[PDB]
Parts: sequence; C-alpha cells; structure tokens
Amino acid sequence: HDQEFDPPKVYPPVPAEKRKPIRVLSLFDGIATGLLVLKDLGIQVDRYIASEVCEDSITVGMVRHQGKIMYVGDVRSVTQKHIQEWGPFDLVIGGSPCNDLSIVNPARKGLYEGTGRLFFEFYRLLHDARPKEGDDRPFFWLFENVVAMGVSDKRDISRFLESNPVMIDAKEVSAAHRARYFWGNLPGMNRPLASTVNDKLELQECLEHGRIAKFSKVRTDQHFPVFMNEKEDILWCTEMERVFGFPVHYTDVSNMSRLARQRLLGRSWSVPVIRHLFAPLKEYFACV
DNA sequence: CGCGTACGTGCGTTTAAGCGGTGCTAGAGCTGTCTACGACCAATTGAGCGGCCTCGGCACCGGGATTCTCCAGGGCGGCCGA
Ligand SMILES: Nc1ncnc2c1ncn2[C@@H]1O[C@H](CSCC[C@H](N)C(=O)O)[C@@H](O)[C@H]1O
Repeated sequence: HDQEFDPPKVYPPVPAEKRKPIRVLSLFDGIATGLLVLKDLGIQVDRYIASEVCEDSITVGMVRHQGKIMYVGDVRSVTQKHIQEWGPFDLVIGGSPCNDLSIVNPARKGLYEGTGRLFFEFYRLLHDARPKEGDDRPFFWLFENVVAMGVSDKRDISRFLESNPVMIDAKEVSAAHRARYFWGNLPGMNRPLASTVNDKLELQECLEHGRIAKFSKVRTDQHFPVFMNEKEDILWCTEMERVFGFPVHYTDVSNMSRLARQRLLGRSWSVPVIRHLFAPLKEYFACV
C-alpha cells in the first residue's frame, strides 16, 4: 500500500565522548513496559515521565521501578509549558487505547471519540517535545496500535505522524498471536525479527510445572488452551507475563483481582517486540 | 414439554396347581364318673372413701443470655449491549 511517500529521517551516530543518558516521555504507559525494556537493555535513564491515569498501572510502576517514574495524571492536563519546563526529551513513546479504534467492535465509535482522540493528544505532545529547526539532537518517537483498524483510520494516522507503519507480529519472537502497527523513526524500523535465544518462542517454555500446552501459541471452541492434570484450565497470569515477555511475577503489585491483571496485561506492550525496537538506541545513547 | 425407562402386551416355554384316586391315623367330638371348685349365707372387721388442711410443686411476671432468622454490604466474576 503506497498512498503516501516520505523518506525516514536518519540521524547521524554520536560518538562515545558526547554520549548522554536518555530522557523519556511515555504518554500512555500503563504497565511500564518501556522503562522495563530500557533497564533490561542496560541504558542509563536520566528522566522518565509517565502520564498515566489508572491507579493500578501507577502501582505497577511504583513497585517495579522504585520512584524513578515521574507521574503525571491525565494527558489532557499536560500543556506546552509542562513539556518545555521538564527538559528536552530524547524518546517519546505511547500506544493509544483501542476501545474505538479496533474494528472488532460492531458498534465502534471511531477515531474521533474520547478513547481514540487521545491519539491527537499524543500528536500535540509530539508537537511540543519535537525540537525546532537547526537542532541536530537525535529525537526519536514511537506510536503503537492494533492491526484491526480501518483503511481510512490507518491512512489518517500515517499521514498525521508522517511515517510508515511497520507491522510486527508477536509470534515471530514470542508465544503470542498479535500483530501491531508501529509508527516511528527508529533506525532499522523494518529490519527482520532477530529472535533471541533467551526469549521464549514456544508456549510450553512459558508454562509452569504440571501443565501441557494444547496449542503452539496463544491468541490475544468452549475449551481452554492448557491441560492441567488431564483437565482444561485457564491460562495463568504469570504464564501470561511469560508469554508477553515480562519478568516472572511482574504484575502482582497490589490487591487486584484476576480480571484486573487481565485488563492490565492485555493492553500492555510485548517486551521482546519492544526490545527489538529499542535495540539500536544502545549505540546512540548511554550504556550501563 | 421433553427424556427415558420401565411396565404391559404377546408368544413360547415349563412349572406346578388342580382333580382324582386310596390309606391311614391323629385328633375332633360325644358319653359316663365324680370331685373339687365356686355360688350362696352370716359375722366381722379393717381397708377404702368422704371431709379437711397445709404447703410445696406448679403457674406466672420480669431480666438477661442466647439462639436462630434474615437482610445489608463487600467482594466477586460475568455478562454483555449500548
Ligand atoms: N486519557 C488518558 N491519559 C493517559 N492514560 C490513559 C488515559 N486514558 C486511559 N489511559 C490509560 O492509559 C493506557 C492506554 S491503553 C494501551 C497501553 C499501552 N499499549 C502499554 O504499553 O501498556 C490504559 O491502561 C488506560 O488505563
């Protein structure tokens, strides 16, 4: 599909003597997957600012990052003054809530409802955190969304962000079936999925003991995908974290139920997919 | 109103009820003898019943513990549908 045409801006590599840690703005953070991947790659983080509403996700971040995260409330409360007073950013990330962007809803409300239009909030903060002309600072940005969108919606998003959406499927690097569009200007945006041997490709490596995988991988019949003691059992939450690439026992931070952990892990990013995406940032920024 | 199961019908098979015989004998049934067991009569007396009394066991008011009843809330999926 060639509807628009624009070259991706490739920044020159900075040497090690002018190497600086990253300043990261994370708009729709949720479960703090971005800072988790950044800490796993061994990258020094000078400032991480997450604008999260949901208190369970804020609790996930406060437990798993120990007060490193600077919290904002709603993204509508962020102005241009808040962007220009919190220093210039080096990495902007986010994925808008796809309640009305997904075409799996028969009665979907579209891009221009209060769940979808938050994307434009992103664009506004994309417009504020972007450096002006004449500044050769390497500025990188990343937007995530689902594959189940309309043609006009994806076309308008691609025109607004001015980048080619690469499609990445979790089955090439992890044990999940979800294809996601990624807008951004990272180097090697469409390079193939370098599967890490430490990543759990099959489903059975993500299971616990005493459980047999019925399928080869899981999706995002009135049965259950795991047999347990010759009985079909629901897929566990820690096993869901191992499928989604998270560390073991990650989203157990408060007194939330099983349904809350499902709602948090469903909306979260895939750790291996991000690790692939954030990989070339290591040569552009600080290392630890 | 739907599921099923288990009962009724029919046919073949066969077990034994019924009828017809006789032989025998334990026992129902009738007869004579008498004896011992109960009705009938009087005296007597002591046990049982009318009357009384007093008192303690039962009925009853009140209070607290308790003991079951029931509904409100908190968490919990869960179920969608707008
Ligand atoms: N107006 C808003 N501003 C900021 N966050 C919001 C928001 N509305 C909802 N959110 C929260 O932000 C998250 C966006 S949903 C997708 C999250 C993202 N893909 C991830 O990496 O986890 C949701 O968890 C939702 O609870």
